[PDB]
Amino acid sequence: IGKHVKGYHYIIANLGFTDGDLLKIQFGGAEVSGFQIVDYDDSLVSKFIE
Amino acid sequence: TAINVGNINNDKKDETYRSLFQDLELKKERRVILDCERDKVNDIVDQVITIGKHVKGYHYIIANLGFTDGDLLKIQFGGAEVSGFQIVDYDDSLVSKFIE
Repeated sequence: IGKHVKGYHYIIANLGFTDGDLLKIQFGGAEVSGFQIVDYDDSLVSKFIE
Repeated sequence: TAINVGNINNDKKDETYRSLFQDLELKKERRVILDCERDKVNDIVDQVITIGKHVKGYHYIIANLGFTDGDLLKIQFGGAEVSGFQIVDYDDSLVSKFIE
């Protein structure tokens, strides 16, 4: 429908922000916020991901 | 406002396309002609959706003899009007016998 351009603002209320496929509304223009509990920045996680 | 869209590679495709429409944003362009082969139509149209240039306001013209031959349902409900050309008429009774 096209409601994701500059103007809209969405919140994903779950602990898996990077889990969902987000690139689809990455370039749309709207801002998107969310939450993450599995931080891919902590060094222990990188050892697990590898 | 004629832009040569032909000479582009496949690994720097998403970068040049957004830069093209941010060049078509200088004029505040709402009316575009595409004039491309059907394979390149959907690659443009796909990027058109991801940057968000298909809402109420825009209007495009697909300059090729196959308007229904490519996928159109994706930009169907965005709001923008889309024009094009069709030579293979699917209402003729000679084609319907060929299609069945």
